[PDB]
Amino acid sequence: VLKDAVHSHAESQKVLKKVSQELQTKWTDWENNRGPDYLLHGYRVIARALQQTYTEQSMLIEPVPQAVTVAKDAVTQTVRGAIKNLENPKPGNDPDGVLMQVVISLGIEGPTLDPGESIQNFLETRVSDFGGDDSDIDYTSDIARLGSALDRVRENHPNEMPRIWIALARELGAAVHSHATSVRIANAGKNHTRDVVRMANESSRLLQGMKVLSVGAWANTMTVLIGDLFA
Repeated sequence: VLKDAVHSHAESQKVLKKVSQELQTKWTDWENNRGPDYLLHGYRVIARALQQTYTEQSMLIEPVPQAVTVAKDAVTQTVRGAIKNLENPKPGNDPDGVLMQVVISLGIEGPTLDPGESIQNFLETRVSDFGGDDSDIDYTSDIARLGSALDRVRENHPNEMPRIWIALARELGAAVHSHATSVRIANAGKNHTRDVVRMANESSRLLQGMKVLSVGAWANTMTVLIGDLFA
């Protein structure tokens, strides 16, 4: 390589760990001290990232196999399950957000995953990440249906994946907005929209920089933020 780029890669590795640590210290201070505003800034960042995959994947769109229609049906079914688990649980269960946390991770991170990792492996990894291995609900059939439908499309015709990301991102973005207003109204008298907007802009510029530097590092930091949302 150029000597020059090899030196810049090391400098980038150092900047990357500094930004990750600064993000997590900012978020721990904000969650600790700024209460509900922290959660609302979280939803704002998540909504922005979903809008990002919505627009970028919309740019990529240039007969369409049945596997695509099956994948679209699997994402609506699974997102429905995620929201039901979170906001209208069965009699005898408590609200559970991990399925929502994993499908949001998929909407945000899925388009930039390495081809070598299957969607099914991604989903299982993030169920583990969000503490879902010790839970009350079985996510097995939900994540199975999503993972198999999406991996069928990703193996047979990856160039068709945008149609799925688009539909996933759009629906999730709407669900986030609806849910954010519920949290916001629940905290009437304590909301500071100026601080939410500022916090969301700081977080987003640091996360976007991190994403250009290392998509896996960005995805792990995003996992931390998403873990604080959806109860």
